[PDB]
Amino acid sequence: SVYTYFSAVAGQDGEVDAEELQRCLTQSGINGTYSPFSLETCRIMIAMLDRDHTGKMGFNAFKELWAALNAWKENFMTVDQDGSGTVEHHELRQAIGLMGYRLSPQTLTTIVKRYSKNGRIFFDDYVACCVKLRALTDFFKKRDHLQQGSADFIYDDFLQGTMAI
Amino acid sequence: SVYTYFSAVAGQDGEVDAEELQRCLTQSGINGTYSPFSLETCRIMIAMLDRDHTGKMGFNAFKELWAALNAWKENFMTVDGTVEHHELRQAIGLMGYRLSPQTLTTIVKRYSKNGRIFFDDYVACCVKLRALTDFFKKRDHLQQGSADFIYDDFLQGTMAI
Repeated sequence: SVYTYFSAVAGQDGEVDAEELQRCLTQSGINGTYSPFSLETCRIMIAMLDRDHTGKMGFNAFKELWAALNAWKENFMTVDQDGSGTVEHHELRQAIGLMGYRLSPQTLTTIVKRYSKNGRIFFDDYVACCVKLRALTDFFKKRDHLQQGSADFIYDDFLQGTMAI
Repeated sequence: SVYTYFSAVAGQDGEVDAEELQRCLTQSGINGTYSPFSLETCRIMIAMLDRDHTGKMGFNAFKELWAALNAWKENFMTVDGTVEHHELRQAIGLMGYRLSPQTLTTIVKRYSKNGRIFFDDYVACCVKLRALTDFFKKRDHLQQGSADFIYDDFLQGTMAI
């Protein structure tokens, strides 16, 4: 019943903005026993799939988001050794590697320190991390024309993309 | 009594993490009638002044933040709980940012709700614009308005902010 939750909050244009996406996801109960999603997290979700640069999301893109969310949640449940509903530093760093990222120790530490609350990473931040990593990497890859692991950005292009995400 | 609010929530290390900063600012009343700052906004505030990379902020940095916050708040209260699309663009330009029409629209579209911008979002925008520009400026050695980023460095800076 993915469509039921989506259509219940979509605007007359048949799309959801971040606030409506938050409402849709919350009503769907996809987070299960974990924390519900925050508006910021949903804003990053919109950015991740915002190919039209509109701040909105149609159902086809939502379907893609839904499947990705299903996947990241499973990964969370997998690395969440204990039940708790929150993961420890080591488990987050592990999850990131599990998703295919090869980040330096310093970078992983930066990510951990931004989200850590009493040494734990809550579900909303875990997902925000997954979505933001993907969106920033997609954005970066498009400017890495020679496929070298480097990119040269013009200020206005850099600011547009990073402010959006 | 800025220090009073700060020290009331600061940790054993004399610094505040994002959650403590959120509490500090709320208890300080800087928010007034407007809606309190979100955890995300406070996280960007820390990132903006996180020179030693710890995800925490000491009082000296907080003093700088407090001054900036008060200034952006005045603009919000005197450049008009929300503002409109036309006014946000205005504020961005006034802060010295000369961006393209598309870039300004993209920024406005991320926060816009029913055509309005809430106080928390207005400030988040101000803080993020400053953090990102500082980060970018540091890689623009020739000051050409362009900057190289090695993937890992790019991710570290943008995930922190």
